[PDB]
Amino acid sequence: EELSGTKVSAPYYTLEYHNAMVVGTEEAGSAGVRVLYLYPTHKSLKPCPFFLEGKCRFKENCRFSHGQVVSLDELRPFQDPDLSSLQAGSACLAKHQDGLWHAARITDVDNGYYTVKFDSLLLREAVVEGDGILPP
Ligand SMILES: [Zn+2]
Repeated sequence: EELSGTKVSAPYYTLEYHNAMVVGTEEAGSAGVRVLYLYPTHKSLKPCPFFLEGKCRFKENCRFSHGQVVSLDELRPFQDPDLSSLQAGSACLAKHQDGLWHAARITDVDNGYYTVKFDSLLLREAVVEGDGILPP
Protein backbone atom coordinates (compact mmCIF):
# COMPACT_ATOMS: atom_id res chain seq x y z
CA GLU A 1 0.00 0.00 0.00
CA GLU A 2 1.84 3.10 -1.45
CA LEU A 3 -1.01 5.50 -0.37
CA SER A 4 -0.58 4.47 3.33
CA GLY A 5 0.21 7.47 5.54
CA THR A 6 -1.35 10.14 3.26
CA LYS A 7 -3.10 12.98 5.17
CA VAL A 8 -6.49 13.85 3.59
CA SER A 9 -9.95 15.37 4.36
CA ALA A 10 -12.67 12.69 4.62
CA PRO A 11 -16.51 12.85 4.98
CA TYR A 12 -17.68 12.19 8.59
CA TYR A 13 -21.42 11.41 9.20
CA THR A 14 -24.99 15.74 9.25
CA LEU A 15 -22.02 15.98 6.77
CA GLU A 16 -18.68 17.44 7.92
CA TYR A 17 -15.20 17.02 6.43
CA HIS A 18 -12.45 16.12 8.91
CA ASN A 19 -8.74 15.50 8.59
CA ALA A 20 -7.88 11.84 8.27
CA MET A 21 -5.03 9.53 7.39
CA VAL A 22 -5.15 6.84 4.67
CA VAL A 23 -4.49 3.36 6.12
CA GLY A 24 -4.90 1.36 2.90
CA THR A 25 -6.94 0.77 -0.25
CA GLU A 26 -10.36 -1.02 0.07
CA GLU A 27 -13.57 -1.15 -2.08
CA ALA A 28 -16.51 0.97 -0.76
CA GLY A 29 -19.26 -0.15 -4.37
CA SER A 30 -16.45 2.00 -5.98
CA ALA A 31 -12.62 1.95 -5.35
CA GLY A 32 -11.86 3.56 -1.97
CA VAL A 33 -9.53 4.02 1.01
CA ARG A 34 -9.74 3.09 4.66
CA VAL A 35 -9.05 6.28 6.68
CA LEU A 36 -8.45 7.09 10.39
CA TYR A 37 -9.68 10.48 11.71
CA LEU A 38 -6.71 12.62 12.98
CA TYR A 39 -8.32 14.46 15.95
CA PRO A 40 -10.26 12.06 18.22
CA THR A 41 -12.75 13.82 20.57
CA HIS A 42 -14.11 10.59 22.13
CA LYS A 43 -12.32 7.30 23.15
CA SER A 44 -14.19 5.35 20.40
CA LEU A 45 -12.47 7.56 17.76
CA LYS A 46 -8.89 6.73 18.98
CA PRO A 47 -7.04 4.58 16.36
CA CYS A 48 -6.83 0.91 17.34
CA PRO A 49 -3.19 -0.03 18.10
CA PHE A 50 -3.82 -3.75 17.37
CA PHE A 51 -5.85 -3.30 14.17
CA LEU A 52 -2.98 -1.36 12.49
CA GLU A 53 -0.79 -4.44 13.20
CA GLY A 54 -3.46 -6.97 12.07
CA LYS A 55 -3.84 -8.29 15.67
CA CYS A 56 -7.30 -7.07 16.71
CA ARG A 57 -9.93 -9.66 17.90
CA PHE A 58 -12.73 -7.36 16.63
CA LYS A 59 -14.02 -6.59 13.14
CA GLU A 60 -16.96 -4.31 14.13
CA ASN A 61 -17.37 -3.89 17.96
CA CYS A 62 -13.85 -2.84 19.11
CA ARG A 63 -13.54 -0.11 21.83
CA PHE A 64 -11.32 1.88 19.39
CA SER A 65 -11.71 2.93 15.77
CA HIS A 66 -10.84 0.76 12.81
CA GLY A 67 -11.49 3.75 10.60
CA GLN A 68 -14.03 4.25 7.83
CA VAL A 69 -13.94 3.22 4.17
CA VAL A 70 -14.64 6.19 1.87
CA SER A 71 -14.62 6.22 -1.95
CA LEU A 72 -11.68 8.04 -3.65
CA ASP A 73 -14.29 10.46 -5.22
CA GLU A 74 -15.46 11.61 -1.73
CA LEU A 75 -11.88 12.56 -0.63
CA ARG A 76 -10.65 16.19 -0.43
CA PRO A 77 -7.18 17.72 0.29
CA PHE A 78 -5.93 17.85 3.91
CA GLN A 79 -7.21 21.14 5.47
CA ASP A 80 -4.27 22.60 7.48
CA PRO A 81 -5.60 24.15 10.76
CA ASP A 82 -5.80 27.95 10.92
CA LEU A 83 -4.75 29.25 14.37
CA SER A 84 -4.86 32.99 13.32
CA SER A 85 -8.27 33.72 14.96
CA LEU A 86 -7.22 31.95 18.20
CA GLN A 87 -6.62 34.52 21.00
CA ALA A 88 -7.35 34.76 24.80
CA GLY A 89 -11.00 33.87 25.48
CA SER A 90 -11.36 31.91 22.21
CA ALA A 91 -12.98 28.49 22.40
CA CYS A 92 -10.79 25.69 21.05
CA LEU A 93 -10.09 21.97 21.05
CA ALA A 94 -6.88 21.21 22.96
CA LYS A 95 -5.00 17.88 23.09
CA HIS A 96 -4.73 16.30 26.53
CA GLN A 97 -2.33 13.53 27.83
CA ASP A 98 -5.23 10.98 27.48
CA GLY A 99 -4.81 11.37 23.66
CA LEU A 100 -8.10 13.16 23.00
CA TRP A 101 -9.07 16.64 21.89
CA HIS A 102 -11.21 18.21 24.58
CA ALA A 103 -13.31 21.41 24.50
CA ALA A 104 -11.18 24.09 26.17
CA ARG A 105 -10.72 27.92 26.33
CA ILE A 106 -7.54 29.89 25.73
CA THR A 107 -6.49 31.89 28.82
CA ASP A 108 -3.19 33.22 27.29
CA VAL A 109 -1.04 33.23 24.08
CA ASP A 110 2.78 33.75 24.30
CA ASN A 111 4.91 33.20 21.13
CA GLY A 112 3.12 30.01 19.93
CA TYR A 113 2.38 28.74 23.47
CA TYR A 114 -1.31 28.60 24.42
CA THR A 115 -2.53 28.24 28.03
CA VAL A 116 -5.84 26.38 27.98
CA LYS A 117 -8.55 25.93 30.61
CA PHE A 118 -10.46 22.70 29.91
CA ASP A 119 -14.30 22.84 30.17
CA SER A 120 -14.27 19.42 31.93
CA LEU A 121 -13.77 19.84 35.72
CA LEU A 122 -11.74 16.55 35.79
CA LEU A 123 -8.98 18.13 33.57
CA ARG A 124 -6.26 20.52 34.77
CA GLU A 125 -5.09 23.79 33.04
CA ALA A 126 -2.39 23.02 30.40
CA VAL A 127 0.11 24.66 28.03
CA VAL A 128 -0.01 23.51 24.37
CA GLU A 129 1.89 24.44 21.20
CA GLY A 130 0.35 24.86 17.69
CA ASP A 131 0.35 21.06 17.19
CA GLY A 132 -1.82 20.60 20.30
CA ILE A 133 -4.51 23.18 19.54
CA LEU A 134 -7.35 23.38 16.98
CA PRO A 135 -9.89 26.13 16.14
CA PRO A 136 -13.51 25.08 16.98
ZN1 LIG B 1 -9.61 -2.84 17.43
